[PDB]
Amino acid sequence: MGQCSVLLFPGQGSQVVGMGRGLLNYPRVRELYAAARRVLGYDLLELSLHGPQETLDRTVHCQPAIFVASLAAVEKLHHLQPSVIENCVAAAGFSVGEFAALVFAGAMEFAEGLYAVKIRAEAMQEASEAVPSGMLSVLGQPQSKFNFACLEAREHCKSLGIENPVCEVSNYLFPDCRVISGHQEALRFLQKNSSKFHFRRTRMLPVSGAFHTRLMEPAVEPLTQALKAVDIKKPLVSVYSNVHGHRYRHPGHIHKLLAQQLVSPVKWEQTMHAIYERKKGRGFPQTFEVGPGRQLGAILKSCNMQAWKSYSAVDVL
Repeated sequence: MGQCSVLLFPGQGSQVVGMGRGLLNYPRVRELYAAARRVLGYDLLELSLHGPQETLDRTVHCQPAIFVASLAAVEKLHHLQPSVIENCVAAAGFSVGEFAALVFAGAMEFAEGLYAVKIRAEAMQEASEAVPSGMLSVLGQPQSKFNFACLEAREHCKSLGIENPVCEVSNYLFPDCRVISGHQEALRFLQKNSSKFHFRRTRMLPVSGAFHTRLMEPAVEPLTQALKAVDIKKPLVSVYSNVHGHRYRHPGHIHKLLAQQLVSPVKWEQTMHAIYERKKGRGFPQTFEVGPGRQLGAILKSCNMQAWKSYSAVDVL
């Protein structure tokens, strides 16, 4: 009998050349990609299916590519397991994934959401060009001194002549695992001094800029203006925001939260903690990752092994 479901929507990082191929045969998918091509001015499907790889990975292209593939993945799931969509009690999206989750939930229309994503993506790209910045994934432990580490890294950057250096947590992924983002020199400093701050392991991410930090401030006004053209409605299923790991409430607040999301850390670990709380004696929901990759499943496993037992991904390849 019916189990409640949670849908998780991936973000930048999850795209891959070939994404979409395993969706095209499902009703309504080709129509989504046609509608995307209208909003975007270029053939998103073609870039998704065939590349070039480095082009698809550019923040300007991977953000809409992932948005459309995720919503297409919803169509596939609805076709194959309609009860999963009917029984959805919560949705959450990682960074750009928030837009697909809000569209899924009926808060925005597809073309509205896609326009906002296009502007978000263009603006983040332009912001990334202003100064060399990046994102470093860090595995720590209870004793990791994340804040002391960021402060030392900013202090280091000042010694190098960088004004108001940025080095701050930009994503909370899972216990003791964070992405730290900011000026490129701060991140280099962190990699070199990793064991000083009791970091277990670090990896530079293949992205153009320090997303989810104040270095994205130039993108806020363009995104804000884009969202002004959108009529955001109350989500019809609970949608948990990256900004605080709580559910969106008054829809009149959503546009402000999406603009704040751009420059604020992605509270994903917090969101996994919130979503997977169950009432007394109640069951575990089934989780579906609706979009490219299984990266959100890997993170879920690190946050909540028991919830992960009922995780599946919709294959987009």
